[PDB]
Amino acid sequence: MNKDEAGGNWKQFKGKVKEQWGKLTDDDMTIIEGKRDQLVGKIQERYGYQKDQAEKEVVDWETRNEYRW
Repeated sequence: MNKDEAGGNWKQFKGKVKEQWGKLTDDDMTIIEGKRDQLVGKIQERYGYQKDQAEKEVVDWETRNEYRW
């Protein structure tokens, strides 16, 4: 499946991530959008976590939603 549009449904995950994490801002959000890697980076940027911890939270939140593609 091709990458879905970042319009409308994006407002959902923008909010969703900002509930689960929250440290990330709307600018951080738009860089992520649906990239697993980008969220990993953002977690390591906004909080300053390690890759281990960042992907730990990413995978968890991922499986909760899974609307990544």
